[PDB]
Amino acid sequence: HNCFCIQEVVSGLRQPVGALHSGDGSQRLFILEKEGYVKILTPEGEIFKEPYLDIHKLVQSGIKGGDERGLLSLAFHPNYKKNGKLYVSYTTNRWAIGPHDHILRVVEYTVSRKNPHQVDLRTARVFLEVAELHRKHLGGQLLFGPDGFLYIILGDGMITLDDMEEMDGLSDFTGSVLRLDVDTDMCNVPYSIPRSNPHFNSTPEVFAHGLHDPGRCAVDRHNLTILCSDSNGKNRSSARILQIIKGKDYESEPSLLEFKPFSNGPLVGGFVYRGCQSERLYGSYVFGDRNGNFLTLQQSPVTKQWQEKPLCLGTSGSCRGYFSGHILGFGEDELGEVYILSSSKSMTQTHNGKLYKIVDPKRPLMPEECRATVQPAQTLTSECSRLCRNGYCTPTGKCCCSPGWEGDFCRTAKCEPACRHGGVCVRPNKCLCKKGYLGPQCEHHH
Ligand SMILES: [Zn+2]
Repeated sequence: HNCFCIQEVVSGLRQPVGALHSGDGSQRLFILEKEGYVKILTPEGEIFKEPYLDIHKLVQSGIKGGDERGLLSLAFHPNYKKNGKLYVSYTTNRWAIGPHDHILRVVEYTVSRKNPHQVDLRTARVFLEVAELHRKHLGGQLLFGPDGFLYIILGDGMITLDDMEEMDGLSDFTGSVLRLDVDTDMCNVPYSIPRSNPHFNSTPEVFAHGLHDPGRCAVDRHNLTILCSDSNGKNRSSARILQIIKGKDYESEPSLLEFKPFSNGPLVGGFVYRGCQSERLYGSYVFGDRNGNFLTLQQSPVTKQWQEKPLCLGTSGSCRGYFSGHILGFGEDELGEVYILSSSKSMTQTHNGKLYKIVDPKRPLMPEECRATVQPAQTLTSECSRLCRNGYCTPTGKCCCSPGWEGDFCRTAKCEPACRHGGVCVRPNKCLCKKGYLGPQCEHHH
């Protein structure tokens, strides 16, 4: 037979959202939970008791179901092994600059210099705040293409022309793919915009628009290709594709080409398999729906049209043709193997979300070629991590100072009118005076 195969990896999770890897050599797997947790799965199969990221108080994670309001996406820096930088997109509640139900946030975190299995929450750097009016069509998928730019895939938000021209506390960002350069040396702006962006100068972060209700978009690293499903509310069910070509400066927007290859209604999303266990699946675009029907989008090299071809599941040994509940998201190994994350109203009430791995029974679990050696995660050691006083330290390694600090790593304090009579500037605008010199700058004696 030619079916694939699913295997239970982990259970007892709370509403899983997705899972990814650190890219750091430790084959850690970080799994997202909707209430606002990122847990670590060890390559040997242990869930660490302490979460990697516990941010549940900051995130307004909606109850309902169909309610989309939780933690949305995580992305690791291509040089996290050096700089230890995360990017999280989540939904939060105090905004007073316009109308909202909530605001979709994009924040940068950094691992604890002391614990490689936990980030310290004090490192939060808000990158983007996107005012949202509705509790659907949110999106928020984060990803790094090659050349190292960060992509954010924001949905419709169900944002309509009425509310756009009604109030101004509304964002330009919804329904768009945004591409950013996090590798800034600037300290005035949290992120730089690459010169190869369309609207790089225009009187900007928007790389493409048109998106409505996208699932998890498939990402081909090969130039980059991102391919999205889209629900469009109750209006068909289409695929939209973005390709960037090979090193080209944009001044007008690339087309977000639409086509309609789907038939089995709404889809959760897809992935590009670049794993190792399955030879045949290599380089395939896979999309699954809520109930676990899988497809393949394949492109004719001749008549560049897209075609869907069903994939079957089937049991072979304890690796089974089915899984429990409904698919909520997808996952990937550092080795590139792919997972589905499931739950149900029955297994939500009990905290029983599952991680399931997809398997090719036609191949061995460890083909000779797929052998890799685990490189256990280490504590940050980079220059900026150890020296940069307080105030954020950018992914490039440049150390940005908080008000009233100066120097390469912000070690020297600033005294606006300088200290006198041999005083020492200890904190910003604080002088440590020698005995018998009083006042804010030690300017007095008698
Ligand atoms: Zn106005």
